[PDB]
Amino acid sequence: KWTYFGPDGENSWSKKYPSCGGLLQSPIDLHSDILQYDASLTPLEFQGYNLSANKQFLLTNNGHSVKLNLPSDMHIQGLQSRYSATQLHLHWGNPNDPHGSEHTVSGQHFAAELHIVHYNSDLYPDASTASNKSEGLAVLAVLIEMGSFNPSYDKIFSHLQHVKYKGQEAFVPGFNIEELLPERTAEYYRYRGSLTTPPCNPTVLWTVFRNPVQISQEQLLALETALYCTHMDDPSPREMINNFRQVQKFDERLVYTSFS
Amino acid sequence: KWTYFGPDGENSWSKKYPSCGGLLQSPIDLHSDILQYDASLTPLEFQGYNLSANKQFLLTNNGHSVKLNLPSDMHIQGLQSRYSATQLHLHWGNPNDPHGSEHTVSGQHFAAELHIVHYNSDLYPDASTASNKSEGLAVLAVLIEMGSFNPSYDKIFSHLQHVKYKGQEAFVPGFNIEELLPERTAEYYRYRGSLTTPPCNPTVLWTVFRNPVQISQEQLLALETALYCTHMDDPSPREMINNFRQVQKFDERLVYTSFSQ
Ligand SMILES: NS(=O)(=O)c1c(F)c(F)c(S(=O)(=O)CCO)c(N[C@H]2CCCc3ccccc32)c1F
Ligand SMILES: NS(=O)(=O)c1c(F)c(F)c(S(=O)(=O)CCO)c(N[C@H]2CCCc3ccccc32)c1F
Ligand SMILES: [Zn+2]
Ligand SMILES: [Zn+2]
Repeated sequence: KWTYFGPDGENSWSKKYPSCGGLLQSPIDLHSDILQYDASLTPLEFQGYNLSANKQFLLTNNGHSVKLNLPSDMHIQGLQSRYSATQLHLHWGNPNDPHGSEHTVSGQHFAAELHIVHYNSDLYPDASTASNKSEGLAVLAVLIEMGSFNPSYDKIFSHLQHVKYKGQEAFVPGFNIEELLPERTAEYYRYRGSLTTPPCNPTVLWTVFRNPVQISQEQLLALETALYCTHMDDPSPREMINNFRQVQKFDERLVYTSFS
Repeated sequence: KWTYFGPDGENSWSKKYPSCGGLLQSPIDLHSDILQYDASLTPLEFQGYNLSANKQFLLTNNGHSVKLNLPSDMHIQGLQSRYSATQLHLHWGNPNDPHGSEHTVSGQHFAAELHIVHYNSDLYPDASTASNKSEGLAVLAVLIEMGSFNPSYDKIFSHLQHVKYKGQEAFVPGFNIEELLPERTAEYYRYRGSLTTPPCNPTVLWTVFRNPVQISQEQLLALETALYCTHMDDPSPREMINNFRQVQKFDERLVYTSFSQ
């Protein structure tokens, strides 16, 4: 049903998914006037991120992004509850306007953005069940800019040709997912928000790292051009591009920062 | 009953107004990747903008906005038909966040925005009719930044405290509307877009001037605290603040500029 363009684009999500028109919607612009240092924001610890290279993890194209399934022994420690990983995926723009992060910083997009989705496994049995519940989800967001080639992101990007079309899947050998995180992960923005796709439930604790990672121009172009939303046999293919939500209003609220 | 905040705010407009989820939506972020210089975009001429000071024009709060009615003898020359003025209005933020323009430039909001709405009077007998026809409307947008006191904007703002509530009306003596436009009107952005409120019709030819005008902090504060969306007797009053739509996706679309650099 829902898409990022045309008649079924983000202004019409709230028909079928009423939370998309409710409170606490993400993503948002991160800008200095709404930032406030909170010394309670200590470093997260990423446990079980070094995935067994003797295990394979499913990469899918689901017609909205590309997702990598992650094992529930992978978790974040440092939040009030343990949050266990469920999947990671990316958002991007298109080669004519290669500025497709979801969050913006001082009004500026980054080229792309990686999200590592986790759910409160102390309170809930699985990610779906947690996804509409209080304290349900925690997402780590990495902002991505063009720069150097990044061998670690290429661990995912080398498999994109096998998940070109909707419904397709590939197996990815385990690698250390912490290699996808930026420098100085102690430095981050934190706020309470929502899923950025339907059903837009306002159940996400967001952690957006302050520092971006770099990928090369070729890796960015590959991510922007490799994938389609549509099934292989669809006579009207659509490229998977511009798969980010516009920023939401965020008034009389703060975004907490772990850095001054 | 649509609003800019809460359950009836902008992500819900398309439930009742389908064009709000349609094509060609405004406003947009004006940034380099989507600009293209077009030498055919020659200067507009503003005719009959100098409204007589002995005449008076109706200022009205309709609950979603405050508009000044303008006479159909006021025209823009330069488009592919004559477009005659119908009304102007503003968009703004709030006292704790004076960043309420609709268009943004390279990701930055301006303090407020003035829209002067025109309709194709060669083709249509009124703006209402024009409003659902392709390029039936042409809106001029002036980006407003916090700066010096502006006596020309004050000719409007000094009356707003007199139209505080929905349905209220006041008369504003004529003045030269061109005093609301910025320097170097020849430099503008041009694109096909939409109304930025419901019903979000995709029928507007937008001209956004490159250069902002300034109004003062005190003018912004008065603008941001003077008006209500509700009637004088409403037991649930709602301040008219933050009355701007977020910028829209704009892909496949280009914005044409009359300036190259
Ligand atoms: N930006 S975001 O908000 O992090 C974000 C996405 F962008 C996004 F596309 C998805 S997806 O399934 O629809 C495609 C895989 O990526 C998700 N998963 C959510 C929504 C569906 C229900 C559910 C159930 C359990 C865990 C997560 C989710 C998502 F969380
Ligand atoms: N930002 S914008 O897109 O320029 C813009 C507004 F912001 C704005 F609030 C209004 S409104 O106050 O009339 C309430 C809107 O339903 C308008 N007027 C349009 C829309 C309704 C039909 C009509 C008929 C004659 C003249 C103008 C208009 C508007 F054009
Ligand atoms: Zn995401
Ligand atoms: Zn307007």
